[PDB]
Amino acid sequence: DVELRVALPDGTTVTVRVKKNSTTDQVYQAIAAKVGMDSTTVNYFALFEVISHSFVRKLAPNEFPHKLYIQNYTSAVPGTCLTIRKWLFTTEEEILLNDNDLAVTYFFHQAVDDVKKGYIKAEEKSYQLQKLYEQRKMVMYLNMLRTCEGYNEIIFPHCACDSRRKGHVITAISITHFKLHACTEEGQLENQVIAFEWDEMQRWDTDEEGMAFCFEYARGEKKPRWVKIFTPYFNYMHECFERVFCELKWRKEEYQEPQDLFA
Repeated sequence: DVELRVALPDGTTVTVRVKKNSTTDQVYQAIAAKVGMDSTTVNYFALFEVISHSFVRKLAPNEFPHKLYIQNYTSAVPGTCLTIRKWLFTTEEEILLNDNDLAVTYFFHQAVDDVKKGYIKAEEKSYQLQKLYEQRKMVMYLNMLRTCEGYNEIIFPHCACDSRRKGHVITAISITHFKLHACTEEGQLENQVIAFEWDEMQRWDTDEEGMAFCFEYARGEKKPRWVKIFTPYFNYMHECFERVFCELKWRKEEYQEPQDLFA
């Protein structure tokens, strides 16, 4: 048995004892039980690894959280490199949890932090959000922030792309689109953005050897094209695609027979 520490959205840390070779899902479930999640909330959060002050990476199911915890332990210092964050692209489903105290509290504290890191641009509504924040009117704060650009959008660090000769791309993933932002090889934005609709996606895959996430898209009646994004986080990006399409299909599900044409 070994100790593991994991940061929570409210800034507190939880300690759990796990088997050394526990996988992501086993560790996540142990944390969820300890913090009091139930069947109504456990599926909206996940384990992430803090990569930088501006990026966290979702652990894939075959990873071992203790291996990562101890690898970064000295670098992590007082804090840990493991953290629980929301895993949800469909903001509409988030609103339906506004009567769930644990969900609201976690969503709230993460949102406050995501505004401070510039992920969510709240400048237009800053005055009312500050008033709601100071009154700890969490639901009202979240309902307003949910209208702001960047809410529930995952931004990846800049990286090379086989479909741009010179320069990098910054990948931005939300339930509404998959976006690529042009930037320089040193991360400097170049004021150009391409948006892909999710229903334009045909196939996607990883290339472990080539360190790439790959997707095939087709706009209108044109032939499909593959794009390679040379991100170190290709497994995470792949899991974002899987999650988005999972959430889109769940939404559809929530809202002579066709199964035999012949009588």
